[PDB]
Amino acid sequence: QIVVGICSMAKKSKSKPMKEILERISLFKYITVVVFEEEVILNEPVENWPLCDCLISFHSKGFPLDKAVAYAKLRNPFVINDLNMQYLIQDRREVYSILQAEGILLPRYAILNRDPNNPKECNLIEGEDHVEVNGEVFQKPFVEKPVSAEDHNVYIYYPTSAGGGSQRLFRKIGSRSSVYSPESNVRKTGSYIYEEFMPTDGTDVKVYTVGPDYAHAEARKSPALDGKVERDSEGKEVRYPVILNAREKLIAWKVCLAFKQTVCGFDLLRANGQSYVCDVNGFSFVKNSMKYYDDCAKILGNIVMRELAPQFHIPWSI
Ligand SMILES: Nc1ncnc2c1ncn2[C@@H]1O[C@H](COP(=O)(O)OP(=O)(O)OP(=O)(O)O)[C@@H](O)[C@H]1O
Repeated sequence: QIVVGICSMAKKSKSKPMKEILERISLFKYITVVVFEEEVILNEPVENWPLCDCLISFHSKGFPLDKAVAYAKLRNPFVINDLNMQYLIQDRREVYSILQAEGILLPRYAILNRDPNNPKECNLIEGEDHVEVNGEVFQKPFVEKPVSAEDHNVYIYYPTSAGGGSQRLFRKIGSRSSVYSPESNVRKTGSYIYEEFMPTDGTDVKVYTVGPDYAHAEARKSPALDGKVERDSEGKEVRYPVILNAREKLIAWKVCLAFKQTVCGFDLLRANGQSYVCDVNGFSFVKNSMKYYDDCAKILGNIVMRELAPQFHIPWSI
């Protein structure tokens, strides 16, 4: 029996989509699924962690990535999502650098690094309708993102001509994903990425891959200009259908390989006849889609079998 180890925080490992997917992987004749207990992950040394032949491990808040890396180095399992890349995914500056290296379209942007050791350094000049970052001008509207990919406090600054002020985005609190603020001045402390605001039709596209050749997309209302979350007549968040075009299917292929995360998600902005990526989230499942659960589990089980059946002298064709 090939053992597939699942290593993440309990919030993730016990989520409905995870359980749905692991149920289906368990249907593979030669695969056994072992889910690492969060108490073991946090409290036990990696030498006591359960063995596996294939590891699916991913960082989220509170997760000890150093320990996951140490475990994989100790046991040498087949790794589905590369662990070292998961440090980089936490830093938006590292993300944009990789996308640029891969020739992936993204908004024009500039990084503002604020060193607390150097108070006499200034690389941002603010005007009424623009900012100058490292000498480069961004006219309003522009977007201001914390360099930490885990900090969802993204602000959008409106031009005088539209009423000024700003939209402050945040991790969804129930009925809301953003709020308007009369504040027109940018944040005075911290490091930020500034980028051009891309006009879309009011929706954001979310793409979810299972390896480079499978990508499911769906859209939702953008929190950019209105912060009210749309809900079903039943009560679920409203999603819109998306089919990726050939250029976008290629983007998905590139993002998956560049960041070395088999199961991963990223965002697309459809603007000016093109598609821009400027958020890469790593390990992500689609929720509430039985077809996705079916396909995801099949792809993952097939990947495991293809890689490992030879070692275990298990019959497996193509
Ligand atoms: N350059 C841009 N132009 C237009 N809209 C943007 C731009 N950058 C981000 N947005 C809007 O801001 C929202 C939040 O930005 P982004 O997704 O980068 O932040 P995040 O905090 O990483 O969100 P999450 O990880 O939950 O998907 C996007 O979904 C999109 O609606």
